[PDB]
Amino acid sequence: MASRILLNNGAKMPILGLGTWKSPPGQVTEAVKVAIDVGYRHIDCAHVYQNENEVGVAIQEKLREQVVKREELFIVSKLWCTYHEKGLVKGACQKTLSDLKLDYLDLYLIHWPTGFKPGKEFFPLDESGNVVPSDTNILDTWAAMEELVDEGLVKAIGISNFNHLQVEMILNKPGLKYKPAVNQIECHPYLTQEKLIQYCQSKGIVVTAYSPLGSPDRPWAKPEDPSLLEDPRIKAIAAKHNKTTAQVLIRFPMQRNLVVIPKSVTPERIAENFKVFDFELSSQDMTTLLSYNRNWRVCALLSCTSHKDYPFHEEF
Ligand SMILES: NC(=O)c1ccc[n+]([C@@H]2O[C@H](COP(=O)([O-])OP(=O)(O)OC[C@H]3O[C@@H](n4cnc5c(N)ncnc54)[C@H](OP(=O)(O)O)[C@@H]3O)[C@@H](O)[C@H]2O)c1
Ligand SMILES: Oc1c(F)c(F)c(-c2c(F)c(F)c(O)c(F)c2F)c(F)c1F
Repeated sequence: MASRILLNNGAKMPILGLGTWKSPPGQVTEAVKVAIDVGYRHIDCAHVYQNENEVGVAIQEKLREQVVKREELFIVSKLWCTYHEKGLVKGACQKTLSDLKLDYLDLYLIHWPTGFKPGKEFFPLDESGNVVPSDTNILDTWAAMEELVDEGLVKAIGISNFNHLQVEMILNKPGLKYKPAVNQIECHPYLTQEKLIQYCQSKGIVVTAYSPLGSPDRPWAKPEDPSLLEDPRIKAIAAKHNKTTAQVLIRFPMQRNLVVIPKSVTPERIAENFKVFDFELSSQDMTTLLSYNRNWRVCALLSCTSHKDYPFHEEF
């Protein structure tokens, strides 16, 4: 299979990208340099990750070195929840562009459907500990995203962590100018997401799978939690194919016509994770991996369950 997928804006998006959540700022510049050196052309970023300046240093060096041309890169970032107000969207995008040292993004996502009160804190709290919401309608945020396309700041816009009803609300927006190109959601063998993926794909929205390895480094992990990388059944499929378990976990979404964004700052793993274009899982393998679904959501954003647009009360 082909290394890029066609988006509904006419651009091609690499199906493998490098994740950067929790990539330490003192390690991420070299991680991105290594990634570009071994062939990655898609980097998944976000303002809330607090490391865009350092990601940008790597991108700029590789452009300067002429290792890659800007048109060959596919750089993604995301609008944080405290910038859903229509008048804040452009400045948020511009700050990301400034930090990444770019003059456009390939794709800019609404990071979550939940808007929060603007201010310095990424999770503004009331005195009782609840996140303080914004009253900005997500449709107004969407119009502000559309303006970014029309001003040349971004080539494509999309969404992340939207449930199917929330996707539908965007698709049904009165006067919709640009459809979302992508919905970026958690997806792996323990949270296979059939219903949401089918819905999005049926509407021409490309799905990006995040936490494809189950985010073993997540801060809220418990020692007894299920572990994809240690699942002997997945290890066995990997062994059959002479690949690593991580390589199977990355190839799996690729064969579902998804984009996938494994994170690493370890040079040998960055390289390992890219070596996924030289084998094929059988249909039986694919169905077997799908059968491991748990409905086990690792990124549930539990602090925000009191939000009216909190996405995970709905079945899908
Ligand atoms: N839109 C959203 O709300 C959202 C939510 C979650 C994630 N994301 C995006 O998706 C990306 C990926 O998800 P994630 O970071 O949660 O988790 P992940 O990619 O599932 O797992 C990352 C972890 O796996 C380790 N690892 C990477 N490759 C490995 C390999 N070949 N063998 C063994 N261990 C390996 C990494 O360690 P080292 O780095 O130490 O090598 C790190 O601890 C994020 O970085 C972010 O860009 C977006
Ligand atoms: O892109 C991310 C994000 F916006 C998050 F909120 C989270 C996240 C978080 F910051 C949290 F604090 C959580 O409790 C949680 F479940 C999350 F998914 C995350 F892991 C991401 F990778």
